[PDB]
Amino acid sequence: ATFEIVNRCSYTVWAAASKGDAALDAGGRQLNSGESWTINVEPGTNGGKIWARTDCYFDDSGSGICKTGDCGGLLRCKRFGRPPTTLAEFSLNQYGKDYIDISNIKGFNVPMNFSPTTRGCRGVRCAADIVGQCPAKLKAPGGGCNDACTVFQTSEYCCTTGKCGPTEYSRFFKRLCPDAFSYVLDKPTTVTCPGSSNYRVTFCPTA
Repeated sequence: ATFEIVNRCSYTVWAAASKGDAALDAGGRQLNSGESWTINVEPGTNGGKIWARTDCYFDDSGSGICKTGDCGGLLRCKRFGRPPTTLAEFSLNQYGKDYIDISNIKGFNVPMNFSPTTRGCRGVRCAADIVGQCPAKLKAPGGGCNDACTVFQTSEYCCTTGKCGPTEYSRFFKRLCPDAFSYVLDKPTTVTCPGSSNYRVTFCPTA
């Protein structure tokens, strides 16, 4: 499948693409304001993510740090990123269908539109000023709005027993972005698309 990754933000981001235990395509790349990156993700990829990273520094090796979404210090991500990260999530060619969502389960750093570029389904968006509106106890000094699990490490926010409900902190995310996962048992906002559809991830879709 092809994913086009567009930075419409006024600031540079370093895009990242991983399935947890490896890189998708080149794994990451700098995207300047307006600049785009074309990746190929293997059919059948299950549990893939794409995200933006902010305020990064990388040496000539491709080693360094990011204030949000840092993936073990590497330009070319092999692993998931450090919260806070807004997440484009997907599983492709799962019994004939592709499944996509946006999630705030791991917090929010950048607004995002995750749209199929082929027919048969609809896109999702999380485009609110979540960082501007972020409750004080979830503000990430590095930048961004951490979710509550990251911050408090409770069974309730982390859904460690598989039994949790919504919380004041999850409802904040949900009110700013009803089309994105706010906590693990949230009513699913997943999008069933055709198998082998194609996609565009846009950072800062409105601005």
